[PDB]
Amino acid sequence: GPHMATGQDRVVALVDMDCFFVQVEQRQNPHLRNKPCAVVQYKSWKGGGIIAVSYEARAFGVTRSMWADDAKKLCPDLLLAQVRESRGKANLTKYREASVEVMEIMSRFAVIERAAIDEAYVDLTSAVQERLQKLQGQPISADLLPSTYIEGLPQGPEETVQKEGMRKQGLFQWLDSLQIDNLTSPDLQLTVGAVIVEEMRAAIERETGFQCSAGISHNKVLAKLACGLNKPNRQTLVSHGSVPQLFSQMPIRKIRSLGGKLGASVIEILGIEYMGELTQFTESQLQSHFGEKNGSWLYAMCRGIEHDPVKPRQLPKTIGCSKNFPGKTALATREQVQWWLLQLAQELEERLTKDRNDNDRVATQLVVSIRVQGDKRLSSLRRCCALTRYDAHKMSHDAFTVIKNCNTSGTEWSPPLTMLFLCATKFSAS
DNA sequence: ATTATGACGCT
DNA sequence: AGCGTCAT
Ligand SMILES: Nc1ncnc2c1ncn2[C@H]1C[C@H](O)[C@@H](COP(=O)(O)NP(=O)(O)OP(=O)(O)O)O1
Ligand SMILES: [Mg+2]
Ligand SMILES: [Mg+2]
Repeated sequence: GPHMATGQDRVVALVDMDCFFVQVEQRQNPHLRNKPCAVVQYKSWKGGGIIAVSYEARAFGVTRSMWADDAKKLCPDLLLAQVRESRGKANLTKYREASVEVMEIMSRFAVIERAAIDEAYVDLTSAVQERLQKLQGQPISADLLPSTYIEGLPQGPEETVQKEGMRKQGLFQWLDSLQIDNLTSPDLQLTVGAVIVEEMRAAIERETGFQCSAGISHNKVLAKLACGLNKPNRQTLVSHGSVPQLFSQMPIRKIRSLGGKLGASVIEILGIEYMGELTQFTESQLQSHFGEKNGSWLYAMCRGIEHDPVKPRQLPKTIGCSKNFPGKTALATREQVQWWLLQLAQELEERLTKDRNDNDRVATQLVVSIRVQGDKRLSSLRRCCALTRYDAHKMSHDAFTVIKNCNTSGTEWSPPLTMLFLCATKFSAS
């Protein structure tokens, strides 16, 4: 009753750039715009690996982690842009710089947490407060929300047959039910959050050309879930009240962090399918199956409640370079291993020097990760050393020193290496 | 031969 | 410190 928290204390958004690498290439090459298009890295093996897909191409069944030669089977007129290759490896600088463009625009509106190169959470609570003070009493026009969907609406009682008519009918029902006079209203606060996110997305598109989708809700998990409900180039508001119906048919694997082994164990141990079915277990039961942390998180989350804060962090925490050496390309000699460590270290030094100049910080730890042929784990081995100088030869030599005992016997390297990974971590101000 | 990255938890 | 998990 009057003491049960409802998780309605914040307004949180998740902004996702639509098929981001594709949009970057389409801005650069207008011939790719409004066409079935994909971004591919490498070329020789099966036409290269597709890593990003325009929505026009997705309509043909093209997906990420598909060989370009196969995608061309589904979509013969598919257009391709290739990731830049530098020092024998993919070089993602263009997309990192485009991401900075977008994140810097977002940070004018509110505090952002950079979740991925194409994804940021937005803590809007303060901004909504301020905007509500700017409009105390003024109702919110549907015109301020021209790309917003209200999840769960319309509901109940002929233009209902087109998606935009559905969208506007749901929005109308929502706005007609609002109570503009109450400044503490969670639904009103979400609505103003959505107004601000429309403004943010307009500014991103005006100033970069890039479109995005967004979710607006009371916490990061719901905002992330909401963002995916209406894509591309749209945004979705998930209210607290929408959660019981939304979760009642929502596969557990769709909630962030439950798409892997933990979600699978939840399904198998509890014998359920949908997020809402979790409400019928006590907090102690969930803790007994999944641990104290996971159980408390599940108990609250299936009720729409989550407390993970939007961390104020615009910049990545790590700067890493890695390359897989699959199949017959696996590294089998000492010279090979050392040459590729050098290539990785040279890209790393370039990026680290640029980072130190841009962001007034220096990395202090170098993490060296490798995978050995036959091992299915992402990393077979991780070892750290001190990162004391932004010097590619020193960094590559140090990484070799740290990994070289993994070699059984040689000039020869066995077992062959299928992955090398250098990561600069543990930044401090400079 | 479903990349090249990121973020983060457990012990 | 080193390994495991989750994500596109
Ligand atoms: N596994 C991977 N390999 C390469 N690039 C990747 C990647 N995962 C993400 N990216 C980068 C490169 C891609 O630009 C993007 C793909 O990740 P989403 O954000 O999950 N999906 P998208 O942006 O394509 O569209 P939308 O979310 O609107 O549906 O992020
Ligand atoms: Mg995206
Ligand atoms: Mg994304």
